[PDB]
Amino acid sequence: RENALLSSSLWVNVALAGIAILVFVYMGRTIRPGRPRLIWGATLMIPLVSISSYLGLLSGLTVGMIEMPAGHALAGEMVRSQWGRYLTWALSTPMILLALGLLADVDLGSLFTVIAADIGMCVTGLAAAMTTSALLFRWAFYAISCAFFVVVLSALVTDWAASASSAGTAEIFDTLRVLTVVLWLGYPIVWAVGVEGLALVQSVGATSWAYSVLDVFAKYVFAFILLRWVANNERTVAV
Amino acid sequence: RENALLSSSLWVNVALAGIAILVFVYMGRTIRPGRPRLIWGATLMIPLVSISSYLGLLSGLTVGMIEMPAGHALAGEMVRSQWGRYLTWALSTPMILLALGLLADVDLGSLFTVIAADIGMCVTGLAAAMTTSALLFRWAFYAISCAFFVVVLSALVTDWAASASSAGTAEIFDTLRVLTVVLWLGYPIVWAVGVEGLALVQSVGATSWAYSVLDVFAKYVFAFILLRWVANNERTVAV
Amino acid sequence: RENALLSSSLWVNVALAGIAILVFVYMGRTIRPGRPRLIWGATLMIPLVSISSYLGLLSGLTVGMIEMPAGHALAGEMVRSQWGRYLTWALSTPMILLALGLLADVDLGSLFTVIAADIGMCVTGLAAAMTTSALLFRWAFYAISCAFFVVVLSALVTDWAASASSAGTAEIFDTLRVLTVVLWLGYPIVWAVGVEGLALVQSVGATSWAYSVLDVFAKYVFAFILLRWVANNERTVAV
Ligand SMILES: *C/C=C(C)/C=C/C=C(C)/C=C/C1=C(C)CCCC1(C)C
Ligand SMILES: *C/C=C(C)/C=C/C=C(C)/C=C/C1=C(C)CCCC1(C)C
Ligand SMILES: *C/C=C(C)/C=C/C=C(C)/C=C/C1=C(C)CCCC1(C)C
Ligand SMILES: CCCCCCCCCCCCCCCC(=O)O
Ligand SMILES: CCCCCCCCCCCCCCCC(=O)O
Ligand SMILES: CCCCCCCCCCCCCCCC(=O)O
Ligand SMILES: [Cl-]
Ligand SMILES: [Cl-]
Ligand SMILES: [Cl-]
Ligand SMILES: [K+]
Ligand SMILES: [K+]
Ligand SMILES: [K+]
Repeated sequence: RENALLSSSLWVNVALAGIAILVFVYMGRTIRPGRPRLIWGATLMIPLVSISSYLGLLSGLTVGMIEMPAGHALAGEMVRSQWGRYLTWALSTPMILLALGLLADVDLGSLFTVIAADIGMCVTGLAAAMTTSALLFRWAFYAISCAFFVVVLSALVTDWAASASSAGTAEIFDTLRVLTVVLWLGYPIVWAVGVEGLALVQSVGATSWAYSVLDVFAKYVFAFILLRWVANNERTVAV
Repeated sequence: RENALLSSSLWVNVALAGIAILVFVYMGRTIRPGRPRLIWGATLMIPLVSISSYLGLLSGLTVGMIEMPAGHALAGEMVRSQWGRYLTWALSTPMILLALGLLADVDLGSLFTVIAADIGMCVTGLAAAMTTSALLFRWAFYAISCAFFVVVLSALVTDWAASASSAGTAEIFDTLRVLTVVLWLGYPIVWAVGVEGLALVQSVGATSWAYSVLDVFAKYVFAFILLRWVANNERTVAV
Repeated sequence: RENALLSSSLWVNVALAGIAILVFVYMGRTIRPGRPRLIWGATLMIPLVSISSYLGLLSGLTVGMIEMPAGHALAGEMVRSQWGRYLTWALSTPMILLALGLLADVDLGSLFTVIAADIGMCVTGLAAAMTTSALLFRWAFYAISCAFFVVVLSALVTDWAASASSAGTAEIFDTLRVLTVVLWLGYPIVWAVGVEGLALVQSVGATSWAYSVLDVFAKYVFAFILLRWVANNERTVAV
């Protein structure tokens, strides 16, 4: 029993994302034209994409019930699948990467390559959750998704940092890269521990809360820190 | 009664888009290599994406019947939903923005950010039309879509214009930006007045004609004006 | 009878793609930071996207049975449709184009325009295979797809080559462009000769083998040649 546990994890972020959007409009309204202003735009779009994700889940548009396959801890049982989360990450995670790439001033060759890997990660993660014929294919898609994640992590952890040191944004970039790497690693852990994976935690409402908490930090806190710094150091960024 | 009213609004643009494509091949065949030639390519792709959209609708591939929720003027009634229009805009509107960004010579940081917002606009607009559980979620998605539209409009209306003045294309860019802003504003008005929204107009054939007319100007006339100017001023653009 | 013929064409490439990935990690581990390293990343992602495609097909996630329309050689018969192939090309073909564009050092204006056309090609090809109301619309989508393909071919065949000569990569680019043009032309031929098109070949297992063979060369051999050359000429590429 937990329709309320599940629904509260969703409404709470519709409220938080909405508040973040207002706060960010306030914070960036006077930012100078150019690169600084572009990052402000990305910072606004991260919570807007997040609200779309939560509305898809609350409305029922992007949620369905799926039956787990033989071998799964819940084999032959119906599980609620919030596939709308996995689908929407294909738009919000590239926006986070866009914000970070604009900040580090990376060449779009690198930005395009990282967003491509990131989309591969999200598409294969969705496939992992939607696959029901055999347990093997669910984990095979999860593994491929991890492989795409490594490509993204390698870029944060290395190439992109090179670009930041040269744009005069190494310090803020180091803070945001570490926060991103740490929080992003939490999504596949939640997936593997919850109903979709090993089912060590069998509550979909609990797992939904785990993702909602990760979102608050990976998206809203992330974006506030980034936007506050850019507003306070706009000459460096336009430069 | 209006299978004919609806079907004619679709075939008419398959014919017009097809004619535009032939005219554009004729107009741009001799354009010099580089930036001018890239814009010619985008100008060809706008009507090609448009024809795909109309074929999805005419074939039935991207059309379904949906039932309106409690509170809607047509609550508990089946309505034809041309969701293929909303879906295909996710590919054609970025092409229009690409053509305008190549023209204004914007940095791809800005172009990527604007196309990202534009895709958010189109995806949330589709969600608005496909949502059926509650009337509230339909309008919530419509509002978020409007928010993404504002980000795109802000770019036309400001940042991009800066880039154009510096590329030597301010005049043609001012003409095309104004035409785009005006015509693009007509799509959410049609959506809100027609069956999907307030249903002040309850004919799906009429609303389909409203969109078809907007397409002729937003896509075909838009592209002809752009292509004619680039063919006539290719030195400025390659420069 | 041929569940085995069909399934072997899929498992064989899961194995080959997996081997390619290991070989490429080995080959590119020491490549210098920058452009060379980005191409290595794309070279890794081509086979990773390919494995996702084959897992979607083997699991049943991206396969369905469709009934052919009046006038088709198999009118009123159920045909297995591997639509997951067509869908996944929307991610793998842009990666191939990305690798080639990084190699030729093209401006992202051109790269974005070519990937846009390429996605149009893949989306309309999928529509061609998924359309079932009338035979006419299947071929109309196939023709539009061909039109988008011409835009991509024009870029390989011309604009991109200009960029390569200027990056010091003309020779390797000429080899890879020719291999790409030739192998890519084989996909629409297979589509038109097999069950989806004219049905001159009515075995879905045979047609699946035709695509699998094209994939080995268009993706794995392609990527090995590209990666071997970049590892051996990294100074030219970083330069
Ligand atoms: C705003 C949301 C964010 C930052 C979401 C990030 C999500 C991921 C990094 C998901 C990663 C996953 C894997 C690496 C394995 C497959 C399971 C996933 C999709 C949860
Ligand atoms: C070629 C077609 C074009 C130019 C289509 C443009 C469509 C829009 C600007 C749609 C905008 C909408 C909103 C801003 C609110 C939600 C309803 C939409 C999707 C119609
Ligand atoms: C890795 C896979 C590759 C390189 C796939 C390439 C696929 C194409 C070039 C498909 C082309 C097609 C057309 C041009 C007409 C419609 C049928 C298609 C989609 C097979
Ligand atoms: C920043 C550029 C990213 C480009 C990403 C291209 C693919 C986007 C796909 C997004 C699917 C999102 C659908 C969301 C539906 C919902 O949120 O309710
Ligand atoms: C210019 C680059 C844009 C990138 C856009 C990425 C997401 C494209 C999604 C397009 C969906 C279109 C499906 C069309 C089907 C039809 O037209 O019948
Ligand atoms: C290199 C950038 C490309 C951008 C492409 C944007 C649109 C990608 C859509 C990919 C759909 C792939 C779904 C795959 C599912 C599967 O493989 O099982
Ligand atoms: Cl999201
Ligand atoms: Cl369109
Ligand atoms: Cl693929
Ligand atoms: K649902
Ligand atoms: K339909
Ligand atoms: K299936």
